[PDB]
Amino acid sequence: LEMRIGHGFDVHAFGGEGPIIIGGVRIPYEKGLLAHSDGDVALHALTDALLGAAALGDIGKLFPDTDPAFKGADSRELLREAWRRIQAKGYTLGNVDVTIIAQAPKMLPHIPQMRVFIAEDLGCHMDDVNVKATTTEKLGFTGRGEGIACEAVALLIK
Amino acid sequence: LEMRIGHGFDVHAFGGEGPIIIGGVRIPYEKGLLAHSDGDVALHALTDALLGAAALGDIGKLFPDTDPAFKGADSRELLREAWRRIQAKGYTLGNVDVTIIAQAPKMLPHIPQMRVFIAEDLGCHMDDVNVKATTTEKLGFTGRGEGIACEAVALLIK
Amino acid sequence: LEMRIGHGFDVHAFGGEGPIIIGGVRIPYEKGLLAHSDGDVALHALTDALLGAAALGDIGKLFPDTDPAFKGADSRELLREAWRRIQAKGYTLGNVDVTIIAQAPKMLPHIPQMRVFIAEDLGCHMDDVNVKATTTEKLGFTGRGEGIACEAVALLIK
Ligand SMILES: Nc1ccn([C@H]2O[C@@H](CO)[C@@H](OP(=O)(O)O)[C@H]2O)c(=O)n1
Ligand SMILES: Nc1ccn([C@H]2O[C@@H](CO)[C@@H](OP(=O)(O)O)[C@H]2O)c(=O)n1
Ligand SMILES: Nc1ccn([C@H]2O[C@@H](CO)[C@@H](OP(=O)(O)O)[C@H]2O)c(=O)n1
Ligand SMILES: CC(C)=CCC/C(C)=C/COP(=O)(O)OP(=O)(O)O
Ligand SMILES: [Zn+2]
Ligand SMILES: [Zn+2]
Ligand SMILES: [Zn+2]
Repeated sequence: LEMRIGHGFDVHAFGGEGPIIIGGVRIPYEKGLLAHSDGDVALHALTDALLGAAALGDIGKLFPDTDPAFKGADSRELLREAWRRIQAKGYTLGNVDVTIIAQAPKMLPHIPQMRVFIAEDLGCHMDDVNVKATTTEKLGFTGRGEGIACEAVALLIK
Repeated sequence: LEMRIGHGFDVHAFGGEGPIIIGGVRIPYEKGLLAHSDGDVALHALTDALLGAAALGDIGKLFPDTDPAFKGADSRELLREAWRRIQAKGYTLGNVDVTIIAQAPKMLPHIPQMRVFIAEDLGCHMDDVNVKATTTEKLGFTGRGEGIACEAVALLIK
Repeated sequence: LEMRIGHGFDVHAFGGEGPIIIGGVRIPYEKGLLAHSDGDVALHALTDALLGAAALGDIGKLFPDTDPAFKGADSRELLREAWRRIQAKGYTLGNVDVTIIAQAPKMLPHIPQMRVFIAEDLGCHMDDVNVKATTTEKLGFTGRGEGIACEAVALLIK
């Protein structure tokens, strides 16, 4: 039983009309998120943590914004595809932990649904998916309501 | 032997008269920390990493600022209580690592005491508790002396 | 088989003439990095994650900027020395994951070389070293091109 750790981080700036997509869930908000994809900060960061633990780089090394086969995809498709490739290397899920960093909107009413999505997408028990949120007390780009950041850690078994 | 990873993050803005409480230790400083609790950034982040690894959410899902049974509590009481509940689910401590991010005050004279507190609170060997500090070279809200951030990772055994 | 987790974080401000050193690799850029050492943000953060997992503190607790035996050293020497001391306590490498946070320069052409360096320095398979990069979408000190941050997680075996 060999175990492997992975870390992920992601940021998107606010812009345009709401809602926003975080952890798969459509959340109502005054602004939306500027992004090439659906801008799901929490799922990008989670994917990068998963891929990192499998030493497969990051999303931008598997699915280039520029090209070729994976354009106009929502972050759940990318998560599920990354997870196929991680399973292809003979890994199974240990567990994942996600930390959303945003002044607003309010995340925790939506966390149960984020966990349902992630557990479906990775085909695991909800009990192995943890998601949490925090503000930076009106400090920083995130606290000035300029954008949202997220951190993810993942553990994989072989 | 199943192992589980957890991550935590926390920020508090400076305000009011010093001292500040970081990792349990009262540290002298020109300003204090604005917070509902004692504002112990390092212990919040550690608790969230612990709870996250046990898939129990975060502090704000166990001990709502709003309510009900756990108001006006210092961060060590919250840490110790979270640790009871994590033990209640049959987990024991692997180890924890804490990273304080602050331009000032100077953290490392206080780290040995922070480790004594944390090891007591979690009833473990000092050898499983690591705490470190870093500045952001006068960059960012943290570098402009606006506040303090902290990151924690935790590993739990079952 | 006991396993241990570690986290690291590091920031350096831009200044002076390029190039910059990130993960051992000399990368061309309009500015350089202000630092006492070579300013290799990615290797500092990795070292701190490694040392943290071994409960040995951080670089600034093993190799004080002030003093005594380890001045004017490039970050690879420090990484290799920290790794001797971690091996001295009977640890072997699980794996490491690195996340560079910079608006520019562009990191991923250089990641393969960063992995060659790190794998050499820790005497491990490339397959246990993962490095990735992300921007913060022009947000924050990092997005305003003021500096570069990095995050590292490490896992150690005993
Ligand atoms: N300094 C930097 C900053 C970011 N990047 C990124 O290039 C992108 C790949 O198209 C990005 O992937 P990402 O969109 O964050 O999934 C990261 O690899 C990079 O390569 N160098
Ligand atoms: N966008 C956000 C940002 C922060 N939060 C927080 O609500 C708080 C619960 O009272 C907070 O918990 P915390 O005070 O960080 O322990 C986190 O869950 C949240 O729910 N949504
Ligand atoms: N509030 C803070 C912020 C940073 N520090 C740092 O002191 C330095 C040791 O010379 C630093 O180590 P570093 O240069 O980040 O490897 C960290 O321990 C500290 O001790 N207290
Ligand atoms: C790992 C960390 C620190 C996560 C939190 C992200 C955050 C709030 C950064 C602060 O923004 P900034 O310092 O990059 O920009 P500014 O100087 O405008 O506050
Ligand atoms: Zn993204
Ligand atoms: Zn707090
Ligand atoms: Zn440094």
